Amino acid sequence: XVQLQESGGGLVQAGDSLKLSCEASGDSIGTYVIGWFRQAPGKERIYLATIGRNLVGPSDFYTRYADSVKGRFAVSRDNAKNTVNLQMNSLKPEDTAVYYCAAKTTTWGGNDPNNWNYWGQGTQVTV
Ligand SMILES: Nc1nc(N)nc(Nc2cc(S(=O)(=O)O)cc3cc(S(=O)(=O)O)c(/N=N/c4ccccc4S(=O)(=O)O)c(O)c23)n1
Repeated sequence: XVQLQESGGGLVQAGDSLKLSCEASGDSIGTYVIGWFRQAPGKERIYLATIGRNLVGPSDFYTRYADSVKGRFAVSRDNAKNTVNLQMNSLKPEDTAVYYCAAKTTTWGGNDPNNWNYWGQGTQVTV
């Protein structure tokens, strides 16, 4: 079990970038696959990206992005600081929503929010 907390959100100007952070407590974030989601008022949480626990090469961790943000958002992992980040670029009014980070240990089902075990409270992002 791990507790997650997002930070770095808030009012942002369209065209600019924003770096969101997800900090873990109670356990090592390195033991969990971390995912990012976003939710518009009244809608469901939609999958954004995944960063795996392990590598796919000498330096890179496994990563995956929804087509909606592939190439525009970048997920990264900093286990030493028990944190995982999400660099969001060229933000626009369409990106306004509460962003969440979640965790699980499985290697499948990232798209469905119901497959994730723990969630942060979320951070509002307004552009
Ligand atoms: N090293 C390695 N090599 C290959 N081929 N694949 C992996 N996959 C993976 C390794 C690890 S890890 O812990 O070692 O880092 C985590 C993973 C987490 C998820 S997710 O469901 O949470 O998004 C995942 N989903 N994929 C998909 C989900 C939906 C559609 C397509 C994929 S795909 O397999 O990438 O193509 C993985 O495959 C993972 N890892």
